[PDB]
Order: sequence, then C-alpha cells, then structure tokens
Amino acid sequence: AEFVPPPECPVFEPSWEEFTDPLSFIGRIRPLAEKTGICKIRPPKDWQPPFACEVKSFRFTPRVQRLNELEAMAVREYTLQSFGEMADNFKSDYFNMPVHMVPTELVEKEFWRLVSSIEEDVIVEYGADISSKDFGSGFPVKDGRRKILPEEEEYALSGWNLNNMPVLEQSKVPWLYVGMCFSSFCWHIEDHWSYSINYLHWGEPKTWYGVPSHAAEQLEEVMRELAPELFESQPDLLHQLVTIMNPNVLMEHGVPVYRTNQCAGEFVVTFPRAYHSGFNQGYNFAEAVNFCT
Ligand SMILES: Cn1ccnc1CCO[C@H](c1cc2nccc(C(=O)O)c2[nH]1)c1ccccc1Cl
Ligand SMILES: [Mn+2]
Repeated sequence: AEFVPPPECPVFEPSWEEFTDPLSFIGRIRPLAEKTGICKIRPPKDWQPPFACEVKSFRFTPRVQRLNELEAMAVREYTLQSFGEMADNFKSDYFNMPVHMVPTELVEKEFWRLVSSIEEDVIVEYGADISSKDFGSGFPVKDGRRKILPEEEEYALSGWNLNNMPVLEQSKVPWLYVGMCFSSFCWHIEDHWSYSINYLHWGEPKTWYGVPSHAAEQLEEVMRELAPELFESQPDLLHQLVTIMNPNVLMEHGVPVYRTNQCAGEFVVTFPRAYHSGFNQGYNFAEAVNFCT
C-alpha cells in the first residue's frame, strides 16, 4: 500500500497588525498549534525580504544520505549554482519530467517507498552543516559585512528576521540548509526542548511532519519498540541521528502526526518537545534557529 499523507497542520495568515511581533503572535496561536506540534505561518503578501548570502563565495561539501541505510541492516564540493544544477538534473532524471511538474504527493510517496526499499538504493546529498557565520545569513543583517539598500533595512530590523529572535534562556546563530530532492532530516526534538523557527528563502517546498508534545512519550515508545535493537539502548542525542520512521507507522500506533508543504517565503514553527522530521521536494534554501520565549 502507498503512503497515506497525514492531516495538514495549521496554517496562519496573520494581518499586518498580527505580524507586528513574532513572540506575541506565537503566544496567541499556542492553544491550537501546540496541539499539532508544528504550524505554518504565511507572512503578508508584500513582506518579501531579499536574499543576502554571499553567493559569489558560497561553497560547501554536503553530507551523503542513503535513504534505505536502516533497512539495509564520499565528498564533492559544490557552489550554490553547481549544487542546484546537480539537484535539478537528479530530480528531472528520476521522474522523467521537469522538476516543477512533479506533484508533491508523488515525491512524498516515492521518498517513503525508497526509505524502506531493499531492492533500490538511492543516494542524495544535503547541504546541512552550514552556519550563517560562514557566508552570512539569508536575511539582511546590519553588521557592516555586506551592503544593505534602504528598501531592505526594514527586513534587517524585522522581528521575523531569524537573526533577531531571542535565543538567551534564563539560568547562537541561525543555520542554513541547501536541499535537493529526497534530502531529509529524521525525527528529533531540540536541545532544552526549545522552540524552533524555520524560513524557506527560495526553491521547491520542504515537506514537514510534526507530533504534538503531549504525544512525545508515545513516539519514543514506538521508537524503542520498532527501531533497530542495536540502537535501542543508545542515548537520545545519539539515537536521534538515525531515528528514521515512516509517519504511517507512528499513526498506526496511535501517534498523532501532522504534515505540511512549506513553500518559499513561509515560516514553520516547532513547539517545545514537538518531534519533527521531513524532506525536501527539490533544490531549495532554508534558514533555522532555536529561540526562547
Ligand atoms: C537536531 N539533530 C538531531 C540529529 N542530528 C541533529 C543535528 C542536525 O540537525 C539536522 C536538522 C534538524 C532540523 N530541524 C528542522 C529542519 C531541518 C531541515 O533540514 O530543514 C533540520 N535539519 C538533521 C537532523 C537529523 C538528520 C539530518 C539532519 Cl540534516
Ligand atoms: Mn529541528
């Protein structure tokens, strides 16, 4: 049987008034969004920050990802441009059609088939170990390292600029993700059970799955039961390097799971102790940071 898509997580389209303060808005949506673990936030139509990374010098060596590495129980340097050419060529060749014509439901169905396939070994690459300190943030930042036009200053000062989120807990910079088709991140929660906010600067959508915090123990129970026994006794911080699991398996065991396709220009917020995972539909560029309330 083919993959059954989970129900859609909440999507919010705040007015310009509601968009004034992120923490205030997230606090207001909390009664609903914390019951779904993840939610999507569409900024007002005219809110479009520029892309502010140093594209000329952007170079990275992505990690290699074997989709079926659990069921089965190298390095290339790219620029942003050459990675995008590799990514589009991979997807268009795999589906035998232009990249933008591949339905999101098909990539989703094919991704989870490949994760459990023993007869087909598909290998992709993910630019996932990129700090915003290396080549700059995707958002404009008034740090003097790169020019900012007057029309872009409001985005350098915006509270939705991930560089302006509060990160100090009572008793940290954004990270970048250059994705291709089938590149993925497995089930995990954040350190200190922190919130996280994620912005897709451009490219094809990023598909998400989320579990509300009230079902965190249920997920971890299903994991220890079905995860490889060799990795059963591993600490959570190490096990969550390989906590790959089909969302339908969690749903069969009574774990509530919600999905969304995060498109370019949209935010995804993960709530405290909300397990989440996902994959990229194609060539895209995301920025993420953990924040405190
Ligand atoms: C936290 N965590 C757990 C295990 N390892 C880590 C550290 C590297 O975390 C990344 C990661 C976390 C994340 N959260 C939201 C969105 C994305 C995205 O890619 O858009 C994310 N990517 C990661 C974890 C597991 C497997 C692969 C990768 Cl790339
Ligand atoms: Mn995360």
